[PDB]
Amino acid sequence: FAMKGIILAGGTGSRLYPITKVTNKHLLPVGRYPMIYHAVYKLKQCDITDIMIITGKEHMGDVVSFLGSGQEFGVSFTYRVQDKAGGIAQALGLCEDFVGNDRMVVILGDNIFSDDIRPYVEEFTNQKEGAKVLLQSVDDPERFGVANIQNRKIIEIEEKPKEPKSSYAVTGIYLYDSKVFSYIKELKPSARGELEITDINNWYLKRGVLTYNEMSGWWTDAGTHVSLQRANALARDINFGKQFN
Amino acid sequence: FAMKGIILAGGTGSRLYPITKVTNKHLLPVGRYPMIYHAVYKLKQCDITDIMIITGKEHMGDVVSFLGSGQEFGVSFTYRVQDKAGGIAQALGLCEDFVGNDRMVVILGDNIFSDDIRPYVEEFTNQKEGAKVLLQSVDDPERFGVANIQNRKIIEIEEKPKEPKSSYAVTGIYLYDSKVFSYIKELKPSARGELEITDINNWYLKRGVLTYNEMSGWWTDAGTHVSLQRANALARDINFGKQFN
Amino acid sequence: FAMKGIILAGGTGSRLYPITKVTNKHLLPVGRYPMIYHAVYKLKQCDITDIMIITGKEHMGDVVSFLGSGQEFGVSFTYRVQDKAGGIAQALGLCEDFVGNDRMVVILGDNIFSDDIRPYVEEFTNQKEGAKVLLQSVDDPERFGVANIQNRKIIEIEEKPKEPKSSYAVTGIYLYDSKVFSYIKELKPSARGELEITDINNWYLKRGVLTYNEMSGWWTDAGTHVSLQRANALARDINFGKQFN
Amino acid sequence: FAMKGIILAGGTGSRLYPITKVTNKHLLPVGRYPMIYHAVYKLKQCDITDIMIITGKEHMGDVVSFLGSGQEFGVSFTYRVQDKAGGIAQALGLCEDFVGNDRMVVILGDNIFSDDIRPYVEEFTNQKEGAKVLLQSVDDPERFGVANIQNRKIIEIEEKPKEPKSSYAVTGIYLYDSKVFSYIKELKPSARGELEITDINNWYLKRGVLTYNEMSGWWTDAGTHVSLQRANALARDINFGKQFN
Ligand SMILES: Cc1cn([C@H]2C[C@H](O)[C@@H](COP(=O)(O)OP(=O)(O)O[C@H]3O[C@H](CO)[C@@H](O)[C@H](O)[C@H]3O)O2)c(=O)[nH]c1=O
Ligand SMILES: Cc1cn([C@H]2C[C@H](O)[C@@H](COP(=O)(O)OP(=O)(O)O[C@H]3O[C@H](CO)[C@@H](O)[C@H](O)[C@H]3O)O2)c(=O)[nH]c1=O
Ligand SMILES: Cc1cn([C@H]2C[C@H](O)[C@@H](COP(=O)(O)OP(=O)(O)O[C@H]3O[C@H](CO)[C@@H](O)[C@H](O)[C@H]3O)O2)c(=O)[nH]c1=O
Ligand SMILES: Cc1cn([C@H]2C[C@H](O)[C@@H](COP(=O)(O)OP(=O)(O)O[C@H]3O[C@H](CO)[C@@H](O)[C@H](O)[C@H]3O)O2)c(=O)[nH]c1=O
Repeated sequence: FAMKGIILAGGTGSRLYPITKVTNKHLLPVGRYPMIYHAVYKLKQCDITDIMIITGKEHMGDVVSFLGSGQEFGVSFTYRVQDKAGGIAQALGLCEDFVGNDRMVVILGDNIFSDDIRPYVEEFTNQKEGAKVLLQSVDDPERFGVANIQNRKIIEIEEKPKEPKSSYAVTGIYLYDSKVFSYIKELKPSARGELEITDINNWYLKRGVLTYNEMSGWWTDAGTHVSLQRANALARDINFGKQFN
Repeated sequence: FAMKGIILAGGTGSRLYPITKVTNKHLLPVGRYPMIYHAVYKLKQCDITDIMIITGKEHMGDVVSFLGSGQEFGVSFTYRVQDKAGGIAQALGLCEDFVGNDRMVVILGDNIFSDDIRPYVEEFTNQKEGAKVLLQSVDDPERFGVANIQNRKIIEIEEKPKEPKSSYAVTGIYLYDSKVFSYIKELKPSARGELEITDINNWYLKRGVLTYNEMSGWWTDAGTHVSLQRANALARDINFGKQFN
Repeated sequence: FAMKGIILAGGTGSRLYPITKVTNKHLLPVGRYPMIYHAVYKLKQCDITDIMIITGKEHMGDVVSFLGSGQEFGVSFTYRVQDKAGGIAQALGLCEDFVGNDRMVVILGDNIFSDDIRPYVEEFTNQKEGAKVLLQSVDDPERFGVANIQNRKIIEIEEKPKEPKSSYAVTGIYLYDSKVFSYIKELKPSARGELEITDINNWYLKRGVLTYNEMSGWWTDAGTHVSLQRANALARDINFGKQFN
Repeated sequence: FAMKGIILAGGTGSRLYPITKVTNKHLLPVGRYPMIYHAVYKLKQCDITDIMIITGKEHMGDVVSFLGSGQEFGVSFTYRVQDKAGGIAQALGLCEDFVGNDRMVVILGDNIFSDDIRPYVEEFTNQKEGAKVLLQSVDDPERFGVANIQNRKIIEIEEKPKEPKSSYAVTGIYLYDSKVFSYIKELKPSARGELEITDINNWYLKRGVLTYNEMSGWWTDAGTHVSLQRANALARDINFGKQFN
């Protein structure tokens, strides 16, 4: 033994092309708000008001037009550009100076879910050091990072396994201490040309300082047509009040 | 006794705010395409390739970034700016010179439907003069222009009646001859400050040269959250081929 | 024996890179106005209010943000996209339907000059048919289309000659009848991959219906750093009044 | 007794309207580069590579399109939005967390000058604490912050005096320690509704830790038509090499 927020809103959006030809996936509707508003509200609800937003050079104009300084939402934004869609871990690496010695909650912009994050953030704040991942039991684990759980302990995490050990998806909501940046520096682009967040989670795991919690409500990614539509249906009654209009 | 296309894609998008804070309603997803692609494909399918697009000054950049010259879609686009959301009839008025002496099919950008328009365009091409409107029986006629039909004849059309005479909504797909422009010049902003398309339809009706057809498949507007979501669900399997990606 | 205006504002702007990385050359300052305002004012001063603007897909947003419907300037704009910088003649070809059977004044967006165009437009309006070009004696004719004048008659025009026959540059202000479009259809990309405006001027010349006038005041292109700076210096006291701000 | 860079590129640009209707003053040409490139190169030349850029919400898209992550220029950018043109001091206040305990060089985006800043940064790095301002003798001191110098000591600085005590303009290049932020918190909007940088400079002065240097080459603001044109002429031969294109 001071909590920062990070929303990763980069990527090409190729899977959703052409609805992402001009826009940027995280500015597409999810319910009555642009997708990215959900991540902002999740952090705000936990009193995490210092938030860094990462996106592509081309997309930054539109993202900033929506989010501004953050004053209208009761938060405070800082922006950085990710040159190429080189990976989640690469995007997170740009936030090193912003986080400093504090802890952070990282939310992948296309992850939409019902749980409040506060209970998890509070537990993590009571955790001496390390990281925490949030799990969701899913029907199609092959699409995600998958946690191999034995006797209530994570043995290993595997990214998009052809033969999943379980149905526990490691969601895109990560809680980290500042040590993550020193490890991000020991680079390895995977078979698909990316710095993998699963490698980071396994590093903390091997160090014996990774904890996890199973989420209670619904969760979905919004990066495919079917899952984007699902997120929209699930999000119908979500209301953020007059600050978010 | 030469058919032009017109897509009206203006308006404020206030009903959908904030998902329309930056974008423009007609560039929001409807299925796997931006809403406006549907109108373009409807016209293209009828071999109507000379198309004028009307939108706001602020929105034109994004609309043009999606649509371009029209070459990628096998069509040809021309653009004009509507300064203020002064009405459908006002927007149509900007297309006078573009249409010249030809006939036209006007599609409100937020009208999504399954019918091919060709059968209606072919009938209209065989109509000596006048106009044609396409009707849909709906559950909530109070939201639309409503046709009072007696003995298979339209007696009058009424815009958003408090007490609808019928459930026949006059959809936002209009077929007109070039005489519409001379009448648009005899202006009257309604109680809400707009030049009403219903007034134009009634002018043709009183002249005895308005025809109608009842549509066969589904139809929906996409200007409210619930109706936008409905259009998305209805549009899931719509495929425009590789030209539209 | 009805005069339309055309401003060609396309091209890559590569010569001015990087000041044209984001913007678009014709929106760069020339005096106290964006470059394109000069062309608009020239046409407006001649009571030519129906004006078509041609530019690239990417640049259209910014061009339209400046120009709008044209109402603020007392004119009326219509826009079309030129997919690639395939040439002046190609850009002009997109204006066929807009012009119809009328005559037109074409102004290359980067041509800045002091003369009023009215005297030339009035003469042309009294010309049975054909075209008219406006000439400027220059120090560096090798950069431009060059008119070979003998006994007060144009013998031929040559595009960027290595050995100029004269110092008479054929400026980027062209007056044409509607026959230009039928000829633009008989395509020939030059040695540099473009449809050449000089070929069009020579076609009218061989038909014996091309006239010319020598301009009286200053003129400059604004497509190079040095010439853009020159145009700025020359333009210091140009005032368009409160409509142009 | 670690040097950060700050470029303030906000403001309305009203003085330059309409050439700033769409763009943003700091993206207008100054020589063969956008105005803001000059400030970036000044900092880079001094090995100041961690740079924060402040601008308006609307302008951020274009600024980021030019600057990106900073990788192409050998620097590293972080961006924040200034909601309203509430003043230089207000804009600087947004950089508190970014600077932390380090020192900083602040450059007003519209200040163009020939001197290298290194000699001044090196002296400041050898200064126990405080601030440093750079002075230019000018013909029209009434337009600027003016230093009252007696016996080689600054007695006081006065913002845009009606009756200047001297012709020493306090330029828009400021060198500060991290204490500036604690003072920015003791707010006072001046007679024109702004937090004044001159008040900050006087605070350091009264504390006896403000130093100054007279600049050796040319300097100009670029916020008026005449001064923007002057900056352009002065900047003609400035070359930043292939990284800046
Ligand atoms: C590749 C990349 C992504 N991101 C952002 C954009 C998206 O909102 C978000 C998701 O990136 P994707 O490439 O779709 O990641 P995806 O394949 O869905 O898998 C990730 O997200 C899954 C949960 O959705 C996890 O289970 C996986 O362990 C994790 O690797 O992260 C960036 O900000 N920059 C990037 O370069
Ligand atoms: C007001 C206005 C609208 N339009 C475009 C934008 C929208 O895609 C489309 C619909 O405009 P709205 O104002 O929503 O019209 P709405 O109230 O839905 O009613 C219209 O559309 C209905 C069908 O959707 C018809 O039944 C009504 O007779 C007709 O008046 O027209 C413009 O291009 N410019 C405009 O100023
Ligand atoms: C190539 C091209 C150009 N244009 C527009 C953009 C510029 O404002 C303008 C000039 O194009 P440039 O390619 O620079 O043309 P340039 O080499 O200067 O020469 C032209 O302009 C000269 C006068 O400036 C004439 O003397 C030449 O006969 C004529 O060919 O036309 C387009 O709208 N589309 C295009 O594809
Ligand atoms: C008002 C304001 C300005 N700035 C940026 C935009 C401009 O590039 C730059 C200059 O702001 P201006 O309002 O023009 O400041 P100006 O009246 O020129 O005077 C300042 O700059 C002068 C030097 O140019 C100094 O001598 C004065 O002491 C100083 O107050 O600072 C912002 O980033 N945010 C702002 O709210």
